[PDB]
Amino acid sequence: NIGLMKAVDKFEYRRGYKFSTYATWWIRQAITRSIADQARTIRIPVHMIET
DNA sequence: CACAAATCCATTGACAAAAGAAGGCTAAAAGGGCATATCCTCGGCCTTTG
Repeated sequence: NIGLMKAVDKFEYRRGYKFSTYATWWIRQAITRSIADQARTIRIPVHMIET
């Protein structure tokens, strides 16, 4: 929901794409950073988790 | 009980090192942007089909 608020703040309909097609990016990024930041007890940085 | 050598005491100079104290440099950690739209089961639910 936080990520979706962020995407809603950035949506421009001048292009004509669906809102889903844009906001899905910010939503999935928000959720992924959330899991990578606050899911392990010992916090691994995000790039190391990608590795 | 009187005079000179022997030896604990304290500074000087020079200085090697230990301790920081910064400045610089990476790599590491954080942050940001992204523009087609949208699996399997089960079961209701309704179209079509007879």
